[PDB]
Amino acid sequence: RPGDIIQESLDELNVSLREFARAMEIAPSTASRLLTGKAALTPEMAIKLSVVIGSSPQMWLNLQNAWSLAEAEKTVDVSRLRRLVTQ
Ligand SMILES: [Mg+2]
Repeated sequence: RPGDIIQESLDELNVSLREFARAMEIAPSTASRLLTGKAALTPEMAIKLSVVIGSSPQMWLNLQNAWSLAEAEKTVDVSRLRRLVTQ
């Protein structure tokens, strides 16, 4: 999903993929992988997005985490895990 928000921000600016990659100082293919979600949004990328597009690094990272946590939540055996008690 983070890639969707990035592309939506770019559409509003009328900025193309190549112009985005150029400003981000990344290769075109890396930019595409980021926008399509084929490449996770790392801390360095979060920092770059904050400067180049806007908002804070955490905002971008949280979009990533929200998507990752949403996916992993149903794959974890939370049903059998228990809260630790004071020993
Ligand atoms: Mg690159």
